[PDB]
Amino acid sequence: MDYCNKKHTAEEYVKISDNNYVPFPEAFSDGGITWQLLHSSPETSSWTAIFNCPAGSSFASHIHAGPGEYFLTKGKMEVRGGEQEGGSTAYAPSYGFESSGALHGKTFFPVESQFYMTFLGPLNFIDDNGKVIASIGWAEAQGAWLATK
Amino acid sequence: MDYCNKKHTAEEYVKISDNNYVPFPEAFSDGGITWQLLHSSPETSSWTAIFNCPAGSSFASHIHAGPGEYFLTKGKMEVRGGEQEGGSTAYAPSYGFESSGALHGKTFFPVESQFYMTFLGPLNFIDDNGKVIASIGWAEAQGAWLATK
Amino acid sequence: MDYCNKKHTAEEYVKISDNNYVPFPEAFSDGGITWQLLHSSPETSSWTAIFNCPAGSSFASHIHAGPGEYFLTKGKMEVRGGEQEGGSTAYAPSYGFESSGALHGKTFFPVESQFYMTFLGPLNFIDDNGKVIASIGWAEAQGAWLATK
Amino acid sequence: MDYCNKKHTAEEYVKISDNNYVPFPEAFSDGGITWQLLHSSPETSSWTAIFNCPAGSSFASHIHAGPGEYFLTKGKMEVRGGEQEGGSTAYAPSYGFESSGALHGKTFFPVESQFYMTFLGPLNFIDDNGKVIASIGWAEAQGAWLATK
Ligand SMILES: [Zn+2]
Ligand SMILES: [Zn+2]
Ligand SMILES: [Zn+2]
Ligand SMILES: [Zn+2]
Repeated sequence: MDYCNKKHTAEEYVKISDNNYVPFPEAFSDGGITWQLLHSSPETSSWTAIFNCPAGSSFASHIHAGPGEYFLTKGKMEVRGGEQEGGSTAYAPSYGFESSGALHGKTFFPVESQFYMTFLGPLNFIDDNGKVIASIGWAEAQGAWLATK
Repeated sequence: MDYCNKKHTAEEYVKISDNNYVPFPEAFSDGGITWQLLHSSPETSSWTAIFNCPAGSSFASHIHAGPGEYFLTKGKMEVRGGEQEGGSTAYAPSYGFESSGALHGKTFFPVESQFYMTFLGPLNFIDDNGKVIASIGWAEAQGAWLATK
Repeated sequence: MDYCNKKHTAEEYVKISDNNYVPFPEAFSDGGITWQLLHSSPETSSWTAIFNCPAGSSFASHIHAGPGEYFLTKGKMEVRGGEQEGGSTAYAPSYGFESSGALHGKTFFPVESQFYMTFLGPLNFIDDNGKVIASIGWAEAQGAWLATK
Repeated sequence: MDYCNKKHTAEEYVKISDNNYVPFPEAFSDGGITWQLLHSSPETSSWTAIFNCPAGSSFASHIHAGPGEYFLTKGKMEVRGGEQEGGSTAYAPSYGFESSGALHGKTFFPVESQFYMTFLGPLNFIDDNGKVIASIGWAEAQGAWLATK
């Protein structure tokens, strides 16, 4: 009924160890992709993670509901079809801004790579007809991360 | 490629006139709900709108992907089942913060009401088996607004 | 050093009573402006409030660090100098989007007014030479609110 | 005035080359810190950059108006005084969430390092008494970047 007093949000520190990477859900990827969830902002709805991708691996088709920013630290990544199809081809080290609405039918890694990314909102994985089969946000990502970890 | 130079985003002013309220899609509501899209932030993925709701009207079942804030200027609104079912019943004038993940089965207006609201991210409308039949973000809302208007 | 588990953020409901409006700080306004702080998002850094402005009142000079959106429910408001000086003159009911960087030397109310507003980030109040004398965000706003009521 | 139509925000790709690192302003750091601005969101108020910091270098005293997230790819970094003073001592590779209100009196790099970071809102640099002497956001950061091209 009344204004809710708030306290300063706690700062966080997460050491990234090779030992903590786990298999990324097979339902949403191809190839032995592994990852780590690094942070969730339940109030903002943003989340951050890091990924290791083998040569020839990819992610299932999805649309970004909000802006996402990536930092490719190792390898090469083809987004939105790669440069050969009007999209972008990233070489490490590099950065990218993938806006709200960005369609990623098959983000592909031709070489063993690694990339860090922050997402605002969910990733809507779609079927061959463009219908949403699953809306994956911080909560769904955290559920999967802890279910495997 | 290279860093993209940016300029100051333009400020906006929108007069709210009775003449511009249009019928809200029948697929996602019941009763003669009318509305007006006021602003869309394509970079942030946030959007803002105002609604006029007849007595007995409601919205179809949906989940808030991100935080949303409402200012009920007139009437009464039963959110998350209303006070009688553990949720809240807003009485004008009042404010509300509905967080990311909030499930709104049938937001109901017992009396003729009006409310202003800002949304971060999309509203995922679901069927009786939990499946997301439509992810409505700034882009989808603008499309429905301009198509009807 | 490890990932921090998060839980769904709590929803909020705030009844706005005429009895809870208190005097806005005299150092940052002129005339007899009264207000109420409605919500703070310590994680996002956004905050929301509502103001009652007497005829002839105004706010001290400031720059918006981030985007702010207002809903003028009563009266008239001159922002950025008003229409007569390249800015905007708002008439109730109306909406407005004031972007990051917006300079508000003396937001003025020629007539008794009222407006609701959401802010992302702080408002940097500046002196006549443009030097920042106070950066007011959700924390500073909550501090002033709890100290007066 | 009426609703302003919007279109999908353009995706971006930026190659991080050593050709682009330039000296960071000496008025806000000590040591030979170099950097690259990667992205500015004028609508959202967020911005992103990457820094190369020599052993013994540091940043001038500041407070984060909003949340910031970093990825330390090389070296070591002491934040909020280091674990020695109730803060954190980050070792590459590691991640950190520095919330709104975070006080960074003298972020220090004992060894040659590198870190990528996203900021929401400005960094308020303060004098010895705690007075804001400079509010640096995307616009101020872009100005410094373009100037020292
Ligand atoms: Zn994607
Ligand atoms: Zn809802
Ligand atoms: Zn202002
Ligand atoms: Zn800092």
